[PDB]
Parts: sequence; C-alpha cells; structure tokens
Amino acid sequence: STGQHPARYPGAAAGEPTLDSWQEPPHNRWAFAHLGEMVPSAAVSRRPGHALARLGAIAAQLPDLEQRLEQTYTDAFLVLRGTEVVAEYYRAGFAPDDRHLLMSVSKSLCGTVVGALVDEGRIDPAQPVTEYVPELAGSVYDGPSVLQVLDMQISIDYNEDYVDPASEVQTHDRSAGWRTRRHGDPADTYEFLTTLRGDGSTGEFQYCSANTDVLAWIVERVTGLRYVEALSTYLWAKLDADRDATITVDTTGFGFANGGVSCTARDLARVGRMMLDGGVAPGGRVVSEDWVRRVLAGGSHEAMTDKGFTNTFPDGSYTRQWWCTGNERGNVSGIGIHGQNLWLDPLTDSVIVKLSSWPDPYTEHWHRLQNGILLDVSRALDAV
Amino acid sequence: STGQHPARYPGAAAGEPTLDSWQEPPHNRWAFAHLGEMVPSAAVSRRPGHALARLGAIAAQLPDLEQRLEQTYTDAFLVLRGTEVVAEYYRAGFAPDDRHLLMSVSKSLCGTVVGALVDEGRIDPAQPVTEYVPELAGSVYDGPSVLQVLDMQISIDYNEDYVDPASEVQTHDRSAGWRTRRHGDPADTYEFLTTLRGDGSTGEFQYCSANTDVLAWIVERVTGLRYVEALSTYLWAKLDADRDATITVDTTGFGFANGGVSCTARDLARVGRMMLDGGVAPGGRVVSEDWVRRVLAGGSHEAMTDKGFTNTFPDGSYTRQWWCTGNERGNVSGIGIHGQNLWLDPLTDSVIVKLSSWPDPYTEHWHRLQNGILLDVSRALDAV
Repeated sequence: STGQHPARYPGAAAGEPTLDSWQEPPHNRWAFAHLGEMVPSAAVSRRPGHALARLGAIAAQLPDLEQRLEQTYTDAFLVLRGTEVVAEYYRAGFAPDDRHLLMSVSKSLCGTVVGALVDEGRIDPAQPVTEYVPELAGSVYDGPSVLQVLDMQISIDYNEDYVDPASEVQTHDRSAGWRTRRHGDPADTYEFLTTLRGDGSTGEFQYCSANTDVLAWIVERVTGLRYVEALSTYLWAKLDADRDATITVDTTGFGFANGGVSCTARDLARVGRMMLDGGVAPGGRVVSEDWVRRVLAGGSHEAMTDKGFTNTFPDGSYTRQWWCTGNERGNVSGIGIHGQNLWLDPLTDSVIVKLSSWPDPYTEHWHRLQNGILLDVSRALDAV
Repeated sequence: STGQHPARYPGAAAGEPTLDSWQEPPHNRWAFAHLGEMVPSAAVSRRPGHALARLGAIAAQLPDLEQRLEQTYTDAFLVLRGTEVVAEYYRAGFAPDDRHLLMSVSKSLCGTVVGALVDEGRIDPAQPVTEYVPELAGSVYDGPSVLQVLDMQISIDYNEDYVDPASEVQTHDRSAGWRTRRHGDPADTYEFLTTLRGDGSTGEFQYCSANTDVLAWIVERVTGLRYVEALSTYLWAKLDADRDATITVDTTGFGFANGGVSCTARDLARVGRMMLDGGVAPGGRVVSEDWVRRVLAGGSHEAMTDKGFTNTFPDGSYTRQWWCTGNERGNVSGIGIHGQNLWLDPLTDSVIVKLSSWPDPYTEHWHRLQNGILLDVSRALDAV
C-alpha cells in the first residue's frame, strides 16, 4: 500500500473517481466541472499560420537568430530583461498565449514548491524521505534524505533504455498515463515509485525523474493538498500569470510533477523573474532568499559526473532541481527533453525561455546548438 | 473502413498520434502544444467555498428559488433577459467562469453547426446520409436522410440499458473514451457508428446519441475540418465568448459531438441569444432566419411518442437537435442528462441556462422539478 493521498474532491474515496465511475454520484458533481482530468479533451477556440518574430534589439547582434531558432525546432522563445519583454519568437501555428509542455523544466517548478515548504519550516531537507512518506520503506528511497532527492544524488537501478518496455523509464510513463498500460504495471505513480531499488549508495548525481515525483509525494503528505493544488497555492497563483498552467494527472489525480506541466512562455518567464527577485513574486514570497542563493551557488561539483553536461560546463553541478552551469556568467537553467529551457542570466537580470520540439529527446548535437543560442543571447544583453 | 477523416495536424497520418506515439516526431510538435488532447490533465490555477446567489428581481416572485436550485443539484444557473444577465446562481466550489459538462445540450450545438452548413448550401438535409458518408452504407444510416438524423426519426437497435456492457449505449461511451475499453470494442466512434443496425423504418422519434455523432461526421466530410475546429469556426468563435469551450475527443481526435462539450453558463447563454436574434451572433450570422424559425416551430408531433416528454408537454416535438415543448409559451430547449438545459423563452426574449449534477441521469421526478423551475422563472419574466 502507498498510504493516504489527497482526495480528488471533498469526501472522495481513495482513487475515486476512475474513468468508469465519474458519471456516478457523488463523483459526478466534481467530474462534470473537471472532465479534462478524466478524459482527453480539446479546446474549442473563442477566437476565429505565420511565424511571429519580434527579436527587438538583439537582432542586430544576432543576425541569424530566427534561422537558428528554426533549426532547433523552436516553438516559443522569449527574453525578459528585468521586467520587460525585449524579444519574442513564436513559430507558425503557435500563438503567443498558447501553452507548451515543459517536460523536465517541470522539475524546477516542483523543487520550488518544496522550497516554499522549507521556507515555512514544514519540510526539513536533512530528514529522511521516510519521515514524510513512511510507505517508501524498503525502497531505494529508504535511507536517503529529502535533500539527496532534491539534488538527485541517489543511486537507482533505473533503465533509461526507453524502447524496452521493461525499462523503468517507460514503465514510469505507463504508470502515469503517458503511455498505454501493460498487464502487471503498477496502478499509479506512487506504486511505481515503491518498486524502485538501488545499491544503497548516495552522493553521486544520477538524473532520474522518479526523484521529482517523490518530492511531489512528500509535498502532498506534508500539506494534505493534491500536488496540482499545491503547485498553484505555493507557486502559480503568486505569479500574476496570464493563464492557468496545466499538468497531466494519473488515474488517482496525481500530477506528473517530473514532466507534465504546460504553460505559456511569458508565464514561465515569471518563474525566472521570481528567482532573480530573491524568491519574491507579485503575490508574495515564494521561496526564501537563502533558497535562491543556494540554487545560484550550485551543487557539489564532485557529485556531477554527467559528461553530457560537464563536457560543455566543466564546473557544472545540480541542486534543488536546477542545472547549474558553473560558467563565468553563473548561468542556471531548468532543462527538459526536446529542447525546453528556463534559463537564468543573473548578470543582466534576464530570463530566457525557449520551448521547442526537437525530433529527439536528447543528442549532443541539439544541446550544443541550443546552448550556443542561449549563451549568445545572454551575451547580447551585456552592457557595451 | 470508415474512410477519410481530418488529420490531427497538417500532414498527420490517419489516426496519429496515439497515446503511444505522441512523443515521437513529427507528432510531438503538435502534441507538445496540445497535450490535454492525449492525456488527462488538470488546471493549475493562476488565482489564489460558498454559494453565490444573485437572483435579482425574480427573487421576489420566487422566494424559495435557491432552495429549489439546491434540491435539483444546481451547479450553475443564469438568466439572460435580452442582452442583460438578470439572475445568477453558482454552488459553493463552482466559480462563475468555471466550465461545466453540457451532456446532450452538446447536441443542440452540433445541430447548429449543421445548420450553418445548410445556410451555406454545403449540406442538403433532403440528401441521404450516404451522399456525405458513403462508408455508412450497410448500416442503419444507409437510406435515411440527413434531416431524419437531425430530427432523430430513425429506428435503431440501440440498447439503452447502460449497466449491460453489451448495450450500445455503454459501447458508445467505450468507443469514445468515456469508459475503459473492452476487448473487441470498435477502435473509435466512427467504427462504432457503422456497427449500428435497425429494421429500416423511419418517421418515429427515437432519441439516440449516435445520430448526433453521425451529424458531426457529415460536418467533417463536408468541411474537411476536425469537428473540434468546425464547432469553433461555425459557432463558438462567432459568439464573442469569454472562454474557449472544450470537448472530449476519442483516440482519433474526433470530438464527442453528442455529449462532450463543456463551457461556462454565461457563454452557453450566448448560443441562446443567437437563436433569439434570428441566427445572428456578434461575430456574424451563424444560421439562417429560416433555420431558427423551423426550430421554434417544432417537429412533427405524430413522430413524438416519448411519454417522458409528452406527459409534461402533450404537444411537444423534436427537430434539428432541439426539444420543442409546444407549450403556450413556445418554449424550446437543449437538454442533457443529470439536469442540463439551454432553455429558450422567446416571449420574454430570455435564455435560461441551468447546469446541474443530479445523482441520476434521468428520472420523472427530476424532470418534473427541473421543468417546474424553468417554467416558473420564465413566467416571472412576463410583464405585469
């Protein structure tokens, strides 16, 4: 058993409603107002085909920028300098206020919610995961601290060979509803997490999406809120965002914290703005000044042995669900597969959002090109 | 085979993407901007518990109205007199701008899209369904006219005993993704429709949700647009609505035209406003003056043998996806299970929206109470 989880609505039984029960009472009162949470759904537009390029001042310093954005399958691109949008690009067929999947940039949002609860004193990163989720006893998360989950310094047997249905990576997707279920699969994301094992060692960085969903589980046990609501209460609702975000949910209503958030490029930039404002957003403080400093400072360099990162960023590291380049600019970024970045450039008080759809989740090629763009744009913002 | 269907995106192969392919190129460029169409998803609110009752002037004439609304499981209630909102009610936990499932009120919206195409001369109601969807040859829809589908005057072997998985009604839900699939089930809604049979007789009203999905299929073959887009282009985008509507989609992206639309109460009232304005909306004409007159005039009374309707409305009928009461007021309504109405009161130039969640999809009890409320409110709007 995976223990108590936040009810889908006031008074709901565990796991209710399901796809087969949402039309029945008492579920239907909630379900009729939230059907997209149960059944795939399309927007019917209230508004009645060409790329929008407003690259502003940086266009002069980067003459080939639009082409470089096209080449890296850019869907939305936005540069926020201070409080001002100074450059924007949206591909044909993607509107400025359309939402885009964040993939693992979602992790940086989850870490922020954890940070908010640390600020309130409701989570102690030094405590073992099992202090908050006892049901993870007997798993690879039995022993490690919450901080080690935040920094992803837990050794886990987690096959990333996606094409293999036996792989943990595809099983994670199936347990969450991102792929069709196979017989014997865990019922939901919580159950999947409990199946995870490792040799017990910690201290070395291992990028693993399961870590973020454990963080979300901790958030739920501490607050009693569905992660969906916690993400709003502790972050999204304080941003003065233009639109709601969305997040995919599994069959229990648990948000796919590691990868399933979608939002507009402009709204994502508000998260970066908050980080560069010492943790404060328009609607109040989100995380502490100390939390932001720790993110900008980076994690242990010794722990970071991912050559896919360190070949480009030799002094790079990872902490609290953010990638830290350790470059001369101190750049830090949320990153997600297929070319998503929430990129922070503190030197120029700027945030760069790039949301993309590379054909491949990862290649060295794509990251070389993408990082070249983000660094070039960052440098273009320097005083001259 | 069910023939050609509108691609999910420009250049998409038939049936693509699926839940198992949306992360792969070229699908992912579309899917990353529309993930809710593939995977159940929740809103993450940009805004940081008590019923809202603003019953206005009619409160004096109906002292017990709020209680009567509570008793009929009212989620949203709105009265539009002319262009003015004169009364509103929303239950605790349902915001004025929250969207609500329309159930079969969705049918009246679909019929309106058909009417728009009749106005343009692209659909001839006198023509057989097979003129537009040849692949329905050999089915119960081989022979009947488009108008007979519009008026639901086709005899169909369609078991409405929902609890029986063998029933056409539950199979319809499963084929569309409203319920978990069973082995052997049709792949999608189109295929389900082709399995339908009947004795060949026509002319008598038989309420059947399959009819509306056939209308949507015709709309797609005539326009080349996904029904989702057609519903926007020919109706929703002309309403000057506050919010997009949504519609559930099956695995091919086909909108559940018969029952799957959700929208706000205020926006639904704009559809009624258009009907009482001779078919014209803020963004242009939607249907012809003649179409509206035919709806208000009613269908054949001889055809209407549903005692669940005629016991209350002896001179009632059905045409073009609207229920026509034939009462002294000439009331006409869209109706959906669990207490949804888009109710037109031409005498007072008013529209009443009531969106509810009765525990039961239908009982004589609920309809007696609900119709009592709609009639009382209508009469309260009369000049005195």
